[PDB]
Amino acid sequence: NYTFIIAGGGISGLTLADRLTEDPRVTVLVIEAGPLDRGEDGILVPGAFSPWLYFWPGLVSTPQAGLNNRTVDVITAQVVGGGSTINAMVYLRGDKDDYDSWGALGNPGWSWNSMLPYFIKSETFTPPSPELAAAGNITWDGSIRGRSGPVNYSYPNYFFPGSENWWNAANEVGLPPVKDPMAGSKQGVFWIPSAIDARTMTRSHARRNHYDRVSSRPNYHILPSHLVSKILFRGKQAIGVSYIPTSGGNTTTNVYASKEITLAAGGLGTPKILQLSGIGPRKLLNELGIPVISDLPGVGQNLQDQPTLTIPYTFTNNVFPNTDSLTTNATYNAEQRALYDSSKQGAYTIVNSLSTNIGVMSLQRAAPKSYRQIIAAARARSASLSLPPGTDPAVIRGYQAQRNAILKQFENPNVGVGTVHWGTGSSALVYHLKPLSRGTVNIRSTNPLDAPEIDYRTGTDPIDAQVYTSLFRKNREIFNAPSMRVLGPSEAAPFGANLTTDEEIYAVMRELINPSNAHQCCTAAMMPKDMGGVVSSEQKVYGVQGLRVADISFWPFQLSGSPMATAYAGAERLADVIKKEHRL
Ligand SMILES: Cc1cc2c(cc1C)N(C[C@H](O)[C@H](O)[C@H](O)COP(=O)(O)OP(=O)(O)OC[C@H]1O[C@@H](n3cnc4c(N)ncnc43)[C@H](O)[C@@H]1O)c1[nH]c(=O)[nH]c(=O)c1N2
Ligand SMILES: CCn1/c(=N/N=c2\sc3cc(S(=O)(=O)O)ccc3n2CC)sc2cc(S(=O)(=O)O)ccc21
Ligand SMILES: *[C@@H]1O[C@H](CO)[C@@H](O[C@@H]2O[C@H](CO)[C@@H](O)[C@H](O)[C@H]2NC(C)=O)[C@H](O)[C@H]1NC(C)=O
Ligand SMILES: *[C@@H]1O[C@H](CO)[C@@H](O)[C@H](O)[C@H]1NC(C)=O
Ligand SMILES: *[C@@H]1O[C@H](CO)[C@@H](O)[C@H](O)[C@H]1NC(C)=O
Ligand SMILES: *[C@@H]1O[C@H](CO)[C@@H](O)[C@H](O)[C@H]1NC(C)=O
Ligand SMILES: *[C@@H]1O[C@H](CO)[C@@H](O)[C@H](O)[C@H]1NC(C)=O
Ligand SMILES: *[C@@H]1O[C@H](CO)[C@@H](O)[C@H](O)[C@H]1NC(C)=O
Ligand SMILES: [Cl-]
Ligand SMILES: [Mg+2]
Ligand SMILES: [Mg+2]
Repeated sequence: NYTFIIAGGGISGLTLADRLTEDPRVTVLVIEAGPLDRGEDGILVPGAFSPWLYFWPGLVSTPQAGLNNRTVDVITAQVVGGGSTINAMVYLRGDKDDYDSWGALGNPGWSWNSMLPYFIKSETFTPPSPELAAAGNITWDGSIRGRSGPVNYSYPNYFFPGSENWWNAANEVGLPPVKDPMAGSKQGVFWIPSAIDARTMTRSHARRNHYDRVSSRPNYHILPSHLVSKILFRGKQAIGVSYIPTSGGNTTTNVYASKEITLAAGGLGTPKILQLSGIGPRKLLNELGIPVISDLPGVGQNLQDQPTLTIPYTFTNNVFPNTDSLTTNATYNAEQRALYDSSKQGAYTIVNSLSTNIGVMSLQRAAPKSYRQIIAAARARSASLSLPPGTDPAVIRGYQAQRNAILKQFENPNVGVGTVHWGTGSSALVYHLKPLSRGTVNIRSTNPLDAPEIDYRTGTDPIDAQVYTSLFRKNREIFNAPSMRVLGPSEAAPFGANLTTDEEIYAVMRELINPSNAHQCCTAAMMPKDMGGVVSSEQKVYGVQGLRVADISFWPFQLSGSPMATAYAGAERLADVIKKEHRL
């Protein structure tokens, strides 16, 4: 018997387990599908980045109707630490109105103001050296970055010279320097905060900062390489879980909690635990013979990610060195690795293929001459057209509320809808942060070893292509600006300066967009039950007691930014919520 059982030892689950076990009278068992990492260089060393070491095996999408019926491999972590163990270490908060919007969907206690203290509590910022801050244009607001919390973050101690050309080009096309992208707005260019521990220039993943740091505690239990296969109930009270070996041996074990079960199994894991447990849409559960404990049509609905596009380039005059020097110049690569091994300096402090700066933009910043035409098209179109006919009416109502919030964001000069990056080598990246499209993740069987059906539904809402085409065009402005023209860039096939119309551009984007950056969210959404929600503002699953969702399944919709910083802070927040109820 334990006080709490947590299903999934990723960012959210380890953060919560750490905080709960600060009380020696509280025992927690974290059951995690994947193993402990081995401190491999591909995990700890940014320049050695090997995220494939711990991908969840055997996940594939359905044919994507919005992307020429392409099927894609599905990327998500299977390891203690979850996504933090294998992600690109990009550490960014959302914008103020993300959290304010979640509140306004009917979630008391949710706002930028209520999240800020948890962002600060989550982390310790280590400032860069003064010379690098000056040379690099690295700025921050120390008043809103944490100084005492467990997640270490800082910056690489080096930048590739081409990053200077790109910064100045971005400024030339209306992306100015941002004082601090952690301050609730990020309109322009800034250094990428990185979840690195500057004492060793190694990854600060949740395994380290929310397990190893406190692993002397006897009340903090971990069971790697096991799957939570089912929640156990006494009436409507969640009292325990069943678990099985991840490797598929015909063993099943029950373990019980005295206070609560917490799901932390991620956007693609949490809904499957709920549905196998009889918490989910009665149509699906009836088809599979699963007895209904709580009829929640929102479970597995509302899937979101943040699509990506890689644009290939050739250069007549690129500057040396650059990220591609690591792969095409054995001498350079060896010298940089030796430099890192000796004094922890140089290119190996940057995640492999990343540069050091990035840019974020609102819809009006991307599309100053046409954003009102995009907003009009989106306003004109019934929210129901984005979902299959016969979608549960409560789920449609919640989608319409999300959509109305996002259209306000499209009007807001201080909320981002897209990200631009250049690694300094042969490609650029353009990310779509705020899709209106919604996907699904549903079990196909009662067998807990079976992958769910994963349908991103990328590009099914036609507004998304209008936003994404605008982001593409802004990226093209950067590469055509004076400070980048000196390097002699040109788009390579299948892009090219000869694609000038929205139709010509998007035809290629439809063939190249990746549905996912492994940012899967929002499949157990925090909205009122009558809006298709799965959890309350206190993250309690509707219709049962003693059961919460901690992982980013609970988010209503995607942020202006990537999820990691908010995955940590939301778990810090929930730990205090749980402590308040049980007087811990
Ligand atoms: C390769 C890659 C790259 C990036 C990113 C991810 C990935 C995989 N992300 C996304 C970010 O890392 C991600 O959104 C968060 O880790 C989500 O945290 P959660 O706690 O929701 O899930 P998370 O995925 O962290 O943890 C879920 C855990 O549950 C486990 N699990 C699932 N089913 C289970 C079951 N039935 N029983 C037990 N355990 C189960 C999984 O094994 C996993 O460890 C990212 N974000 C960002 O901000 N910056 C970035 O640079 C990147 N880059
Ligand atoms: C560094 C760039 N980058 C990513 N690369 N992903 C990579 S790199 C990579 C190389 C190999 S290889 O070595 O076999 O070729 C295989 C798979 C890889 N993957 C797939 C996971 S994921 C990401 C997210 C964010 S965000 O979260 O901030 O948006 C920002 C930047 C990101
Ligand atoms: C990562 O953050 C932690 C927490 O703020 C740092 O740990 C503190 O470090 C100081 C100086 O070494 C110690 O005196 C404190 O006792 C530590 N506190 C805790 C709670 O651990 C660590 O220093 C950080 N890494 C860097 C590079 O600053
Ligand atoms: C995708 O497949 C459907 C069949 O389900 C077909 O009707 C449609 O034409 C296909 N789309 C493309 C672009 O090939
Ligand atoms: C920093 O900003 C200044 C002023 O715009 C510019 O001259 C310089 O090239 C920039 N350097 C980098 C590395 O971004
Ligand atoms: C698992 O074990 C039980 C009890 O021995 C048995 O009834 C069942 O056939 C086994 N299943 C598999 C997949 O081997
Ligand atoms: C390879 O890198 C080395 C070490 O920095 C440098 O001296 C050399 O000029 C590079 N070679 C090419 C062809 O860029
Ligand atoms: C357009 O440019 C691309 C990119 O270099 C090239 O592949 C193609 O030859 C050009 N297209 C036509 C129709 O001439
Ligand atoms: Cl292990
Ligand atoms: Mg210093
Ligand atoms: Mg050494």
